[PDB]
Amino acid sequence: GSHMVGQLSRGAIAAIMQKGDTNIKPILQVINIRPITTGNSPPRYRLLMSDGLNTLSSFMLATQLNPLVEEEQLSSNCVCQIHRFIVNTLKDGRRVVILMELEVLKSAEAVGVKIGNPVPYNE
Ligand SMILES: O=C(O)c1sc2cc(-n3c(S)nnc3-c3ccc(F)cc3)ccc2c1Cl
Ligand SMILES: O=C(O)c1sc2cc(-n3c(S)nnc3-c3ccc(F)cc3)ccc2c1Cl
Ligand SMILES: O=C(O)c1sc2cc(-n3c(S)nnc3-c3ccc(F)cc3)ccc2c1Cl
Ligand SMILES: O=C(O)c1sc2cc(-n3c(S)nnc3-c3ccc(F)cc3)ccc2c1Cl
Ligand SMILES: O=C(O)c1sc2cc(-n3c(S)nnc3-c3ccc(F)cc3)ccc2c1Cl
Repeated sequence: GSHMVGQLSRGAIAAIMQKGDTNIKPILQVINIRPITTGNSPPRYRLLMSDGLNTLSSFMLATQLNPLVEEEQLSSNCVCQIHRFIVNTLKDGRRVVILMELEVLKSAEAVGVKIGNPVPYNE
């Protein structure tokens, strides 16, 4: 429907990264998904997600959610509710938001476009 940016939890990315809020169940859009280099361990997917205001490229799917990408079209443009996530910090100090449970509210094909004009979140 109209006001597509109203579909997304504007400000949730800043809340996750600055406040470390994990109680929220924000609605985000997938902008892109790609594998990372994992050698002889399970494939792992990194996501560029949008909350309508910001994009952030430091999301990863928990391994348990891999089938959503492999089989069920979790893909660019879909709109998802994040039901459970955590944030982990790597040795270099960068943070990764690991999506543990998520629900696709609208398929990529039902949305079809990057909603709004989100800009990259800076650290
Ligand atoms: O394929 C490649 O050669 C590389 S080198 C490479 C280096 C990083 N990287 C960054 S940034 N900061 N620290 C590291 C790093 C990663 C793994 C490691 F043990 C040591 C250091 C991250 C990914 C990556 C990849 Cl992928
Ligand atoms: O400074 C750089 O350019 C490089 S090149 C470079 C290459 C590696 N590296 C080698 S060798 N073999 N596997 C890896 C590796 C890359 C990414 C990763 F997740 C784990 C391991 C690890 C760190 C690194 C860094 Cl740091
Ligand atoms: O977004 C990120 O986390 C990273 S980590 C990261 C690490 C590298 N990197 C380093 S250091 N040394 N070699 C590489 C490298 C990794 C993969 C590749 F095919 C070619 C080169 C290059 C880009 C990049 C990016 Cl981009
Ligand atoms: O293959 C690749 O493109 C990459 S990029 C890449 C980046 C990292 N890395 C380091 S160090 N510190 N934070 C991260 C990082 C990992 C996933 C992510 F969402 C954001 C950041 C570790 C491995 C890796 C690999 Cl492997
Ligand atoms: O700095 C560190 O402690 C770590 S942890 C770490 C983990 C990975 N890695 C591989 S393989 N498969 N999935 C991941 C992974 C990366 C980031 C993350 F959130 C969770 C998992 C790749 C590089 C790296 C580095 Cl570099």
